[PDB]
Amino acid sequence: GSSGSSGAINSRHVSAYGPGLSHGMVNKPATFTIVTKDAGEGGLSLAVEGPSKAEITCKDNKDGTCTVSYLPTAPGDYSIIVRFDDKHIPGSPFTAKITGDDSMRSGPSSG
Repeated sequence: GSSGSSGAINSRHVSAYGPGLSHGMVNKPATFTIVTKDAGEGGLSLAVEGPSKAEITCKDNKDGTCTVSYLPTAPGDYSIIVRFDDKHIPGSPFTAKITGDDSMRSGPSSG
């Protein structure tokens, strides 16, 4: 290279950005984008720890990113744990705010 000297110690980093990360609502798949264009296929992990277990999907953009969507069951602050090669990323777990409220209801009229 020409007077490069651009081999810093920590360069490969991953950050999440999206609506599902900032906040969300019950019974709604929180969709967000994960910056993995630099990280590159490695040992990325995905987990959510909140007031309820919410499944997490994984998509292959085969371009330079990773799409994920989690469907919560209860309102509250969800913790999206995202580790990369046994190393927590700078921003995770991402505390996502989820709103929502349930209530009981009747059915029949005259039995």
